[PDB]
Amino acid sequence: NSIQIGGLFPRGADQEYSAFRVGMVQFSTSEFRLTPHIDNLEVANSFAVTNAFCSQFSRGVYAIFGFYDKKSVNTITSFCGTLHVSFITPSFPTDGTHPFVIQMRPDLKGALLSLIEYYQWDKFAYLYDSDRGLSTLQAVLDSAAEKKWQVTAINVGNINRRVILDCERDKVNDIVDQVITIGKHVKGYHYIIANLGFTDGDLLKIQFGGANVSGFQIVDYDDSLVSKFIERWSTLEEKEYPGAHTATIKYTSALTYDAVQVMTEAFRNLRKQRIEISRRGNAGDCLANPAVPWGQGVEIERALKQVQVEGLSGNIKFDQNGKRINYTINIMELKTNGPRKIGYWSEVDKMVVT
Amino acid sequence: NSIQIGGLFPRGADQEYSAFRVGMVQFSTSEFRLTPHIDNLEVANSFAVTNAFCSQFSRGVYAIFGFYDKKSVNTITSFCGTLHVSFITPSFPTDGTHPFVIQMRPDLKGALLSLIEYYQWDKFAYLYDSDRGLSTLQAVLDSAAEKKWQVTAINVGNINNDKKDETYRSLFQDLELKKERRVILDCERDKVNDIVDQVITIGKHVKGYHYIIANLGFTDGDLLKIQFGGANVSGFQIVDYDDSLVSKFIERWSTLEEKEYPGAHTATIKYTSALTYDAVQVMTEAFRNLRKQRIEISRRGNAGDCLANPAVPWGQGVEIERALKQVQVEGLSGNIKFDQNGKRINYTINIMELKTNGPRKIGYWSEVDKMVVTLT
Ligand SMILES: *[C@@H]1O[C@H](CO)[C@@H](O[C@@H]2O[C@H](CO)[C@@H](O[C@@H]3O[C@H](CO)[C@@H](O)[C@H](O)[C@@H]3O)[C@H](O)[C@H]2NC(C)=O)[C@H](O)[C@H]1NC(C)=O
Ligand SMILES: *[C@@H]1O[C@H](CO)[C@@H](O)[C@H](O)[C@H]1NC(C)=O
Repeated sequence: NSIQIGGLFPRGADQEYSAFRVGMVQFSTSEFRLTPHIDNLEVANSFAVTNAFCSQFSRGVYAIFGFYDKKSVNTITSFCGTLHVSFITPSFPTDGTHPFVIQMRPDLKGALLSLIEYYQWDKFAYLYDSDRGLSTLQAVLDSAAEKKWQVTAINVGNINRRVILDCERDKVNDIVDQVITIGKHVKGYHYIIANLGFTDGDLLKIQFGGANVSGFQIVDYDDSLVSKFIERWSTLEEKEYPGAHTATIKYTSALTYDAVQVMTEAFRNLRKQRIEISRRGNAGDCLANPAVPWGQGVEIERALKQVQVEGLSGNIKFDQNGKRINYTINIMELKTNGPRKIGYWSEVDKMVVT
Repeated sequence: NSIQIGGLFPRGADQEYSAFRVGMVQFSTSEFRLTPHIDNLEVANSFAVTNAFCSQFSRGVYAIFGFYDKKSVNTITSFCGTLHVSFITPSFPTDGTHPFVIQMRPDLKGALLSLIEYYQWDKFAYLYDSDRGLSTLQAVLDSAAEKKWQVTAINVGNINNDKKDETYRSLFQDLELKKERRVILDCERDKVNDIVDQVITIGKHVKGYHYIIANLGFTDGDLLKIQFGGANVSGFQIVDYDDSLVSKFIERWSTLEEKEYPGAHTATIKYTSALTYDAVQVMTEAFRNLRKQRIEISRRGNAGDCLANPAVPWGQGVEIERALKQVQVEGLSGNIKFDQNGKRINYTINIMELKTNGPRKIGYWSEVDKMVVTLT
């Protein structure tokens, strides 16, 4: 039979939607068909997000794949928790209690703290914006006081030589451009770029003026799964799949493809347990208070969190709060030849060289 | 005539509701009154906040008075901006700009930064609560490089959490190992003594500490030097009990029966309750001149109308928004005036210290000048 799911995409997230579509084809099975209902909206607009969520809810969707941002994350978490509708997302993870949110993106805070320690930094700047949450800010401040670090933590998000940049890609360019412009000790700087897409396109087109640059990567192109994927992705018709026909894939797009794998696996597992996922009967007003307890929702959430598969972002496994666990983050440096992996980080071993 | 308004109150805002009711009596006249419809909600729950806001929208109110927190502020700003219904609030003011929001609460960050400079601090602990918000901490961290401040930031919002032992370890390392004696407390006003009590059991030579209470209600709770272990204590106050307007209010408020008016029968009023009373004055002054629309029937609201009904035409809603922002009155929180984004301007924050005889005003911070001025 067909299983209804929702898709909540930001306007302009073209590559991610192409990755979603490619995943829908790749992970298709004879057992059931995933029938997606797509909405494109401004995810920063909580009213619009509410409208889209309610639309999906009323179509009886069994799960929603989508994105949020700092302004709408609370709408998503509260509506998911209230209605027992699972939201699977490549957006920034959160540390709070968020039943019914499955976060495809691994937490970077631990790898970042381990890297600062690996380079033996004790004095540095953390230049950040709030677009990916403030948990990383809090974690840096916590560790600073513990290890006697002197940290200069500046919010660059509202603006009209060891440096961590945890900000929008546009701002990285502006900041580095400024350092090279000043012309003082340009090569003596060391930037750590606090995101999971070191080699994703744009970042390494920046002229760093010979400074040291380090970062992180969750998609390992040496992986058999990934190289095989890229072999096909790199030859797709860009007209048909905007953002495709590239040698690399943004990590958010890779997580979107992986999310389709996770959803498919969850529904396969529910089918194996004879848990009904065919079609919801009558869904009342979305904004009914109190909300009606939808029973299947709890099992669907459990099944999504129970999934274990290997994808483009490596080993995928979740804890009871929908957070990635048992993952690995590759630590990268920009060498004179190009970006190179210098080691990796996992929960159990922290940072391991080579 | 009468104008219908919404009132959205969090659980535990008992005194604020009493102040709202007292305001409705004070500012009503035989010629004009507000007719409120009160909903009581979990402000931390965005789904519940959405339901409440939308039900008021459905009923057809001129404005909604209410509260939000860190988790629900985006619901309020997005809904009032989309539906074009004005929301007037004593909650923490938002860092950015958002139409259809009237912020009764003056910004605190400016006065706090100025007070740190005034005392010539160069090193201090900043005890914050992440569930409360980090905007003020961020302002302090942003200024720390330029001002040469060594800040040790500790989330005491985790003092009872799973991060509890981590929180105590942090307090211990700063107070015992690093001998920190300057402490900023950025927290709920009624949590000050609980946090201080913990600090006192952890630190040493506590009589020598200097706390700044980063909150607009310095005297909202008991201030007993003995409770502070003999330390210096500084803070901020927007309700000035020397003001005739305020002392007259308190003369009346102090005899209201406490069962009937929870939180009243006191010699002080919480700054949030004062702002709630002032909000009734602002709405009254804004609305008394607006068009007397044809007397219609008021009916229970349906939250689903947020999706079923169109937004209030912008040209209609903006007239109410502008009327609110144009109000200039004196209230319990002093001079009330708004900029084009609904932020308080031209306000004054009193700077207080706990002295021998009790809390005393030692100076003030005006929004126009943005420095601490010392009083004789
Ligand atoms: C949880 O995480 C770890 C990755 O840290 C996964 O364990 C690893 O699994 C891979 C297979 O995907 C192992 O690599 C293989 O090793 C053998 C011999 O050691 C080699 O000849 C093969 O060609 C291949 O490279 C890796 O050794 C292993 N690592 C550890 C530390 O055990 C595990 O599968 C993940 N489990 C789940 C449920 O996600
Ligand atoms: C009131 O605010 C306006 C700015 O909008 C300014 O010109 C004036 O100085 C302020 N008045 C007082 C008394 O501070």
